[PDB]
Amino acid sequence: EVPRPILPSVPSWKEAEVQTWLQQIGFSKYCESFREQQVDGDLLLRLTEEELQTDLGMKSGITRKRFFRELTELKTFANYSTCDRSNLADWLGSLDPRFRQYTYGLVSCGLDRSLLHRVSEQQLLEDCGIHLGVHRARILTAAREM
Amino acid sequence: PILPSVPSWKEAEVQTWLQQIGFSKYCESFREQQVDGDLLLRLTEEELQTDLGMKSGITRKRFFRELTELKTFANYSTCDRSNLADWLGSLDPRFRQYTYGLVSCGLDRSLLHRVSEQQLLEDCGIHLGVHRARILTAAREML
Amino acid sequence: RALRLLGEEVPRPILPSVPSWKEAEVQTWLQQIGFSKYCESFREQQVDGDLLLRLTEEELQTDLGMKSGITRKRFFRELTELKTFANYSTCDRSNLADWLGSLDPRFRQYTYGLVSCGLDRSLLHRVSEQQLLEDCGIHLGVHRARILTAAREMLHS
Amino acid sequence: VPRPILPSVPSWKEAEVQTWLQQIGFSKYCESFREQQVDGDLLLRLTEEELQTDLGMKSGITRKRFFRELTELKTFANYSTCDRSNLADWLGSLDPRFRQYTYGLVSCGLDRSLLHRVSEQQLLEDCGIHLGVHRARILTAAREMLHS
Amino acid sequence: RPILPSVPSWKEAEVQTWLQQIGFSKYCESFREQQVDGDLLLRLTEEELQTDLGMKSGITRKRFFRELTELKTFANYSTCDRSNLADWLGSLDPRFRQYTYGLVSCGLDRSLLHRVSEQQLLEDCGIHLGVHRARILTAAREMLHS
Amino acid sequence: PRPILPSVPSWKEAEVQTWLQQIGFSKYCESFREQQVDGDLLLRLTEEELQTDLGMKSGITRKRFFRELTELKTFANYSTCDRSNLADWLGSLDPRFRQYTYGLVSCGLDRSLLHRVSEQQLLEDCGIHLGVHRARILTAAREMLH
Amino acid sequence: PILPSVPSWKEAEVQTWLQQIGFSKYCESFREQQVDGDLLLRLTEEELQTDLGMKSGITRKRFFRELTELKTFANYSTCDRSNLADWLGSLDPRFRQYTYGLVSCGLDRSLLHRVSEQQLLEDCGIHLGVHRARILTAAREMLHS
Amino acid sequence: PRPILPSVPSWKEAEVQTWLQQIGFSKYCESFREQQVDGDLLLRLTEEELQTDLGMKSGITRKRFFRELTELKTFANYSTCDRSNLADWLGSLDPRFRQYTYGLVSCGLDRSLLHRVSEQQLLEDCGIHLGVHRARILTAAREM
Repeated sequence: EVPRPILPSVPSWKEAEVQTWLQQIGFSKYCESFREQQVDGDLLLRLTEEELQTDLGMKSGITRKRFFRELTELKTFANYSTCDRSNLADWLGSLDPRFRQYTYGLVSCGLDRSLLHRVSEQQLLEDCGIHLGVHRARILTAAREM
Repeated sequence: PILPSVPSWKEAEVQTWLQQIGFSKYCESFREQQVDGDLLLRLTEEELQTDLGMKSGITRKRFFRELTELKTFANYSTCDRSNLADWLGSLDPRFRQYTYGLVSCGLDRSLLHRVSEQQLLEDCGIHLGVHRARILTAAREML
Repeated sequence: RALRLLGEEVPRPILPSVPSWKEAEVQTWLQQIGFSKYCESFREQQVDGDLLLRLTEEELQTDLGMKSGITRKRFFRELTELKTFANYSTCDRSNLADWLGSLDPRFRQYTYGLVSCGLDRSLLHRVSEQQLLEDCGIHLGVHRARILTAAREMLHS
Repeated sequence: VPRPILPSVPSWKEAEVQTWLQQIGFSKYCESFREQQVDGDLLLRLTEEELQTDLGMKSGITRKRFFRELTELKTFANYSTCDRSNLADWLGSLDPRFRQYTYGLVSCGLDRSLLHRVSEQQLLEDCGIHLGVHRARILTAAREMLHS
Repeated sequence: RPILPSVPSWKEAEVQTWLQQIGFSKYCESFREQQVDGDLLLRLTEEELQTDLGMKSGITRKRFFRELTELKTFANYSTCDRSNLADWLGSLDPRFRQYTYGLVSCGLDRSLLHRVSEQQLLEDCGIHLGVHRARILTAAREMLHS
Repeated sequence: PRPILPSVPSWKEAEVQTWLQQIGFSKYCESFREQQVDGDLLLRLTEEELQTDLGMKSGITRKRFFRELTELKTFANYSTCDRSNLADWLGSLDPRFRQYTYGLVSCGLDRSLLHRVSEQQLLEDCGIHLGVHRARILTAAREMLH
Repeated sequence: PILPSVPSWKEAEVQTWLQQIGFSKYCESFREQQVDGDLLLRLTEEELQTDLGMKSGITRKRFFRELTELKTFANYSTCDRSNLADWLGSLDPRFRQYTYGLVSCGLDRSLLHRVSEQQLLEDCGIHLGVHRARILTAAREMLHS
Repeated sequence: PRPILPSVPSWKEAEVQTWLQQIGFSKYCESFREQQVDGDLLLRLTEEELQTDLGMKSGITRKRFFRELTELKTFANYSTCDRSNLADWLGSLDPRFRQYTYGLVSCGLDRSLLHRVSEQQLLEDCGIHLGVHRARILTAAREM
């Protein structure tokens, strides 16, 4: 029942592939808003609570939670090869498969394996969008060794 | 009997449970908002009031009283590989209710030692300071 | 022998098992204390013993429609009396009631607050000021300080 | 035993509160006090907030006149029913005007033996002693009290 | 040009007369309605003057306080001032006599004055000028007791 | 007879009115008249009073006003209210500081007391808003002959 | 290709650029507000939303995506005497975008060593902490004369 | 062309009006006239005054305006109000710093007093908003 394709190249997705994914996850109701707002792969991966509520018209916190549940799954299994030269995806995944979801957040700030050692807690929260403290702490700890 | 597998519940099972606990009045809201097992387990005061239309603080308290019961006697085996449920339960039967909170952040027995008070509150949704402190204490001494 | 509990003023029954009270017993108590005007609200909101013991200023004002701060103060004055003389045996295995009562009879009113957070005699030594305020609902600083002091001087070995 | 000199305000009922309001020229407020069921206990514990919002006394000046009368009543009231350790005389010995704080202290369950441990925050928040000068004097004298 | 007026004992009628003398007859009605007597007049605040007595202008309030300060400077405080703080304050600076009622209303006297803090003189006694507070405090610490 | 430095502390409403005309603020004559602004009040005028009580809504207009008032304050005769001649003391430091005379004497400061003054007092009690000015006045005050 | 001299752009060149990036809808606002190269380079979230009428946060993100590209491949020679562009670019090509922010405060290579984190954020408009930290680090390991 | 050493501190309303025309802000002439903006007020103009009192609602328009004002401040003659020639001192540090002259002299600063100035004073009293500028001015002031 998992949305197809599996292991998708979400960074390179255009509006059309975003549209298809919305259908697969049962969010067809939001296709129009996503289309109007021209959400592509890059924007989907970087979507915030605020943008989802205000710009895409998803008023319910519960609906947003359902949406982020699906987005997290997509992010966890996505192919980041185009944008992830140092393979941060595998580094994160080795710590915990669930951490792979943070790949785009890290590479979008221009982080890579070599720079990761220097990263701060604030940076992981504000710049990389890692909201769960537990996750931040684990990633921080493992980054300080390498 | 056998404990219900709430993490795997679909909308229909949530609907059934609302009827059983005398909250039929809220079936429509829960249906509209597409509340399944996962969302039911993770429900907040805020979502209950704003998104599900449960305006009364007293009614919400009654609801959480029922939800805590359900959480206490749920089967978490699908999502709880390290059996945090039994660990929590051994400390105090009432702590079993926090199983889904902990496993949803990817915690297990081995990782538990490193958790902070802030994390148990903000990430795991353990609101009572007393409960946090006891869980924290026991986690550091299993280490 | 200052036992006004045998007096006519004091609501009947004495030494009631408030934790197990249902809507009907709550209704009876409201009548006795001269709060019949609020019977309908309490009925509609389905206030039982457990909810009565846990009632907050906010719930009383917003959910039960008691707009006056003075009326709420009168209400809490009555609820404090009830809480002081209630039977907590079903929910108080370690007898925190007597521990609190030995400190000061008026501290018995905090029993349900403490047992509701899963405190017992053994755990009491570790309790913090924040916990007594936020978790147990002990609003008077004087009371918190005395309870805290006595808790730290407990023999846990 | 008909008429006492110092009134037992803690034991006053609605009717005695009503009579007192008349005597002090606040008849206009009798209905509000009746509706709100103000007895001796509630009268002694009345706050600025309750007076303005619940009793409808909108003017700060009117409230000041009211508290001027209440402070007198509190200063000369008989607290014997509720003041086992006689904190009234302790306060009075410091300054007669401080007797007005008796009910505030005994309502928190303070007594002579517990006074040494009381904090400035407690005197302000729990006992309702708003004047710093008064708090400081009470605190100072309380440091030379014997505890258990 | 009243000689030692006993303002603490003044009734409504004397306050009314005073308002007339200082050219504030416009405010007689409000003062009457609010039942301002000597005690309330001496303890009047900016807030009460604006909100309860309807003196909307800050400039008018300033004029009023200018007159009140004069009255306070020349008043007889003997009913309420057993230790004669009035003369003590006046000897320091004639302009300090105006603070008598503020101090004696809190139960202060010559013997207690030394224990007061700058915050207390502001919050409890209504001495708004820091310069005045500091001078009163300093002199209080150096005074002769019994 | 015409004095060189005007005795602004002793000015009455009529002199204030004249001054408003001279500086091109005739538009405000009515407000000043209604509010009964005399010399004392003119010297003590605040931004707030000027905006709310005198109806000068524009911050630019208020700036023009204060530009004129500062000049007046700088060259005024303070002899009635300045027994210790703080005006000349301030003037000796910098002629522009003479504008603070009424601020200092209104708190009851004089040459002998000046040594004890604090930064907070110069700001809150004396109305010296410019840090640069406060610092210079404070410094010079500490190094005075007591 | 040729790198455009965006610092010297006039309204007309800004209008052309808006067309090329698919933001023709906003041409009128940018015209009305008289946005030239200097103002384009210094545009803030606030100005974009309030003054230029770009209500959607998503749309603003799309816009800044394009502006960042422009800034990355702009010619700054008129205003960048010490060639901070190449210094930034050597660290990471993506840092070239911060050139105008730095030169607008009157920073150059020689002054860069002394710069503070607060300055990079408030004065230079470098919003990403990661970027700030890297730029700060590299600035401290320069020539200190 | 571009005016040589204009004596902006001594400008009257009429000169301010002319300058608004030259920089293409004729639209605002009326507001500036009504508000009686002269040289002294122009040099001391704030964001707040520009928005609320002069009716310049757009942040972008205000930015354009300050861009022009900065230019004017950079090339102005301050001699009437600048006895110690702080203008040339600031200019020698960096031509762009000349713009701060009126801010400094308006607080009564001069060359001799400059050494004692604090960061807070440069920001709050003198209106130097850029930290980079403050730091450089502070540094150079301590070393002369």
